[PDB]
Amino acid sequence: VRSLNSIVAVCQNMGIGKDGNLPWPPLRNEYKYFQRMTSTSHVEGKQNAVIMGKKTWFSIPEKNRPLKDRINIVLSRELKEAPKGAHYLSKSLDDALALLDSPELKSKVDMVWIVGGTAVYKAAMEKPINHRLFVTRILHEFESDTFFPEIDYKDFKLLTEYPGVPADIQEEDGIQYKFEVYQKSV
Ligand SMILES: NC(=S)c1ccc[n+]([C@@H]2O[C@H](COP(=O)([O-])OP(=O)(O)OC[C@H]3O[C@@H](n4cnc5c(N)ncnc54)[C@H](OP(=O)(O)O)[C@@H]3O)[C@@H](O)[C@H]2O)c1
Ligand SMILES: C[C@H](O)[C@H](O)C1=Nc2c(nc(N)[nH]c2=O)NC1
Ligand SMILES: [Ca+2]
Repeated sequence: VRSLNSIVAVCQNMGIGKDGNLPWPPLRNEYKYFQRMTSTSHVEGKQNAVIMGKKTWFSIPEKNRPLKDRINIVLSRELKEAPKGAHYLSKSLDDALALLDSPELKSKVDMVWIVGGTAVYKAAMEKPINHRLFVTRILHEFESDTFFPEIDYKDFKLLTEYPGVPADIQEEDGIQYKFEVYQKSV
């Protein structure tokens, strides 16, 4: 595939989850951002693909599965078949990448988004391919049991601006956050 996109929300301690959920209570606007970025294809007749770990998949309320308007691919070394509602199951990122290139998919897919968790982000980060990381930095700390892997600031250059991404510090529910885009060129 040409390039990857990863999206995540992190707090000050780099936590991304706690007890099978997000460490903070609901933020409406941040959520809509994720929906908008992951769902928006720039080609008619094509849809985006989202890739995610098993834990992540099960974290989404069942009635909300699969994420509407995207091809959901779950990764698992243990499952035998895609969980009820997922489009495809893959045993590794590589496998997932190959499937995407498959003829049946290739023409059906616009963008590939990596939606975590940890191991998923890590794996994608290490692929020597063009990659854009969309980070929402929540400017507070919350107790977390799961964390975002360390990004190589030598590879991933923070962009100072990106089309459609608000620049300023945002606030909602008394919480401040900022959007940042990092880009790796291969
Ligand atoms: N802040 C944001 S935006 C965000 C985004 C995603 C998740 N979360 C949170 O983080 C937690 C879920 O994340 P996590 O890191 O614990 O779990 P996940 O990555 O979602 O799930 C882990 C499992 O997925 C499979 N897997 C993961 N990476 C794999 C790979 N490269 N190849 C094959 N299978 C792989 C394995 O399943 P098997 O054991 O079956 O092999 C592994 O046990 C929840 O609290 C969720 O809310 C937060
Ligand atoms: C995909 C699943 O809902 C998951 O927890 C994710 N949540 C978010 C995300 N990305 C952002 N920006 N915000 C979220 O709430 N990526 C993944
Ligand atoms: Ca396991």
